[PDB]
This record gives sequence, structure tokens and C-alpha cells, in this order.
Amino acid sequence: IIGGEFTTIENQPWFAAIYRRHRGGSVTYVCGGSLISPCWVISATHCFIDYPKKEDYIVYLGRSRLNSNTQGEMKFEVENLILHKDYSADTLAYHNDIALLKIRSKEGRCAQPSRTIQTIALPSMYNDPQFGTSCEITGFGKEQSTDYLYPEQLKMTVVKLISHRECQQPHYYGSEVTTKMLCAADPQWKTDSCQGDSGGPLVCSLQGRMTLTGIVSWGRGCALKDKPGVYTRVSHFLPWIRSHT
Ligand SMILES: N=C(N)NC(=O)c1nc(-c2cc3ccccc3o2)c(N2CCCCCC2)nc1N
Repeated sequence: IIGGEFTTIENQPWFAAIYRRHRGGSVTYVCGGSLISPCWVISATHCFIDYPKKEDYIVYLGRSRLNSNTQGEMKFEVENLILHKDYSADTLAYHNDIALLKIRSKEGRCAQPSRTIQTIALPSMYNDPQFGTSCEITGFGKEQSTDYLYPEQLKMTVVKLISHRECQQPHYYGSEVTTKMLCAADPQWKTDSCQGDSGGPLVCSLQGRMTLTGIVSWGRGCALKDKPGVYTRVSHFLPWIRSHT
């Protein structure tokens, strides 16, 4: 996250930290995600596509920091890693950038909701807030495009949903953005998602409720003018989500 603020897992208690075991047993951070039910985290396929073996992965819930433990956190193995059949990668844009991890502990349990661990609602079918609606994003992604390291502490910031029509302008993304995506940006382009934030939540208040409207997917650079964040539009994927859960 570029700009915004530090936070703690209590302000995004559905946020999932996803890591990978190297051969040799070093663990690096992969991507964010969101708990949508006690056994299921939703993320971006582009996160796992290079190393698609589920045994490689580790999921934490109730975690506020990248490389320190947080009192209350729960650690999970991936019992299932479901990548979207119709995924593709062009120059910039991921298509069908959506994945499902079914989490289970060594002692064979799903998430136990707590003050630091909660689910987030999916939206109703093809129902998203109006353009200019303010939503939140969360992750351990870079603070600056140039940064070598990820932050130790979770971040969140605020972006404004951009009209489909405005995102498709040639000097934004042209046709790279389809109806199964969303754009969001700062009016001043000064805060944004970045490398390390992929798979994480774009949360909007909808029928006055905290609702998972988006999954961080891509963008050109981070916090670049006429270069919004692009999000997987969860409200065009409920059949897929229901069908695979
Ligand atoms: N909201 C946005 N504008 N962008 C984003 O959401 C985003 N950006 C990048 C990005 C582009 C870039 C260029 C130079 C330095 C750092 C960079 O990071 C990003 N990566 C980082 C590379 C590893 C695989 C995942 C793709 N993911 C994003 N989801």
C-alpha cells in the first residue's frame, strides 16, 4: 500500500496473510486474501500460478505483522487450491484473477472467529456501489514502487471507485479492463495498492454492510496518474464462488 495508514488485524479481521515454503524451509510472503467462510479464503490466481502446489503454502488469519507473530493468530495448511479455469495473463492485465484456498490446521480445524478473525460478506450478484464510492484496501504490499522490502505492519488506505467508461479511456487502460474488473484510485493518485497487495480485499459499505467488492489484481506501476488499481469484480463471480465452495 502506497500512502494510507498503518492498522491492525482488528480493522480488517477477514484479512488473510499467505506465504510459501522454499525447498530448504525458508518462508516468503506471497499475497493477501479474505476469509468469506470459516474454511475458505479468496485471493488472486496470479499469486499461485507459478508455484501451483498447495502443500507449498501457509495461510495466517488474525495477523497484523509480516515476520512477527500476533497474539491470537491461527496458522493453516491449504487443503484445496482452486485456480480459475479461464485465467490468462497479457502484458498488463490478469483475466479471471480469482482463487479459493480451503484452509485446515494440523489439528484439522477451520477458522474460529475471534476479535482478530471474522468473515466478510460477498456482494449480491451484479450489485456494486456507484462510481465515486469510497472503499478500503488492505495489505503488506510495498509502501513505494522502488522499495526492496515489504512493510512489517499491515496497511490500509481509501480509494474511489472509477466508472467502467472512465477506466476504458485510452490513456487509462483502454480495453485491458473488462466488466469482470473494477478500477479504483485516489483523486490525486497519491495512495494505492502495489506489489505484495494482490489477492487482498477491496471493501465497500453496500446496503450499509462491509462487503467484499474487489480482490487486488493489477495495475501499471503504483500510485501513477491515469493508472488506477484494477480489482477482480467479485459480484460477477458468485456462481463460480458458490460452485467451488
Ligand atoms: N493499484 C496499482 N496501481 N497496482 C497494483 O495493484 C499492483 N501493482 C503491481 C506493481 C507494478 C509495479 C511496477 C514497479 C514497481 C512495483 C510494481 O508493482 C503489482 N505487482 C507486483 C509484481 C509481482 C506480481 C504482482 C504484480 N501488483 C499489483 N496489484
